[PDB]
Amino acid sequence: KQFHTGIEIKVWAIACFAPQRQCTEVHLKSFTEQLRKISRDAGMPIQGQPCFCKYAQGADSVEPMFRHLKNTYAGLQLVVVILPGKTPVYAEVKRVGDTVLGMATQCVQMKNVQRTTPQTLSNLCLKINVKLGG
Ligand SMILES: O=c1ccn([C@@H]2O[C@H](COP(=O)(O)O)[C@@H](O)[C@H]2O)c(=O)[nH]1
Repeated sequence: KQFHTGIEIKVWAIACFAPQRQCTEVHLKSFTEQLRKISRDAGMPIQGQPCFCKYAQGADSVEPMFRHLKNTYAGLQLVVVILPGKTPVYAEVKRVGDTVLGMATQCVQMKNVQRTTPQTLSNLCLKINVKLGG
């Protein structure tokens, strides 16, 4: 679809369902910095500092975390969810976000957080732009 302008993501969270030992704090901080820069350059800036960044394990952790997020951060615009490959966590994120709490979520594969490329970062910005676009 067409690129939407006017989007600024100031309040957003990271929920990392990938094991910390596989996707470390520095991996998260590097990915976020690369994402800040390209999103800024595209004219859909995502602020460098997420309001919340925590590790979680298993689909059952999704609902309590997301309720917590909605209850705590006014103006929350997006939860970026890091997934370790194929996982029932994805269906739960979408059940809770899309059907229960009305929370926009964008999933991303752990491997693309461990090592970024301009193309995969671009893929992500484009997915986010569609979601927060209309
Ligand atoms: O079990 C799953 C399901 C999907 N994804 C990822 O979720 C993304 C899209 O999420 P979303 O745009 O629906 O938020 C993808 O890039 C896809 O690979 C995973 O890592 N594991």
